[PDB]
Amino acid sequence: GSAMADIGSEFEKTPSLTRRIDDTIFQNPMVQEAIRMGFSFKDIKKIMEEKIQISGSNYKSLEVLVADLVNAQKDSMQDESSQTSLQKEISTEEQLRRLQEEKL
Repeated sequence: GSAMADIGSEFEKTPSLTRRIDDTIFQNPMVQEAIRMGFSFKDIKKIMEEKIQISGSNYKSLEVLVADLVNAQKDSMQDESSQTSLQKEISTEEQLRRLQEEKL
């Protein structure tokens, strides 16, 4: 029995962060309504891709979606040891170095 909320106090940092969006955001408009209530984009794409992968299809209604969201972020477990840190996007942020005249 704990006395203080050690499982989540600020929730500022995340278990993953990637520069690519998910194609499930565009195909299923219930996603944008979930973020509009105050949820994170990463959480909605994650619960969608996992639900479709395991069950075979998207959520029925926002009622089921938001219930499973609060449940998953409160109390869930996952295993992501062997992750592929790879992408097809260009590093256009590196190209700004051509403008910076002040460099060693």
